[PDB]
Amino acid sequence: HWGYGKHNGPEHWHKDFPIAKGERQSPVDIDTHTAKYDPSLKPLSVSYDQATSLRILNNGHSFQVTFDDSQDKAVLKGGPLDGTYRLLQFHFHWGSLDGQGSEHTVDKKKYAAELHLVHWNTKYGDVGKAVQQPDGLAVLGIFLKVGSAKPGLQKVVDVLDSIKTEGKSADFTNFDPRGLLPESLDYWTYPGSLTTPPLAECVTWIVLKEPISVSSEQVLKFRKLNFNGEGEPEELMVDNWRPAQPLKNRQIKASFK
Ligand SMILES: NS(=O)(=O)c1ccc(O)c(NC(=O)NCCCCO)c1
Ligand SMILES: [Zn+2]
Repeated sequence: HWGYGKHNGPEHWHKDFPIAKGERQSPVDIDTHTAKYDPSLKPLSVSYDQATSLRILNNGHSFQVTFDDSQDKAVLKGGPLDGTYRLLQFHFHWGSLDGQGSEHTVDKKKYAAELHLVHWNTKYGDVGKAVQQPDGLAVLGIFLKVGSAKPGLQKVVDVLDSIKTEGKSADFTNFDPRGLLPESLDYWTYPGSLTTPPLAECVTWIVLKEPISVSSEQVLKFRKLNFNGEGEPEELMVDNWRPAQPLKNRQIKASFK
């Protein structure tokens, strides 16, 4: 099974998923001086007021919060996107130490963690069909730095002890994802891929310029999760990030000067 260890980690994934060496893989390093301001880019429209969270789950590579995506309840529109994208889930990637953990980098700088809010294009009817299309998904990526606590994250942090090991899930209703967003919605955007297998090249990436701050106690609770299932030798869930991939024939655009 793929993972993040020495023998099954990102350098091995191409053997089962040859698209890993493809033309639009993610994440990438965002060279801020080389990104081009695009004045035709529209502001992002984040409409999360009716979001309905369902469950929180340890899937063996991250933890995720899942939402009801059977109606237009929490949607992303505007920005570089055509049409309406429904929120399906969010999850995080993080490090063993505060100087690594993000997937995207900014001028080679790594953040302590990265939040991915995953949305799919409603014209394709379901996420399984959307992943087969070059414009099927939109992932909003948000960097986390360590400093002051993020109050909107605490409800997530406090339930992690109930999903310590792979396969465990818990009810997680009435969570408001608006509490995870920074003040500014300025962003970079480029066409890319899922950052975990199957590495499908279906994602419009929207990476926010402004990080959110979380406390050392909050990130320490992420690092207490386990990759392994219950009853197996304990391997802490840390460093579940893919390194930056070649930009190849792509340009990163900025919404801001
Ligand atoms: N990190 S990401 O680019 O935001 C991302 C967003 C949505 C996804 O569905 C995946 N990939 C995934 O969940 N794979 C699960 C194992 C099944 C493979 O057989 C990654
Ligand atoms: Zn992710």
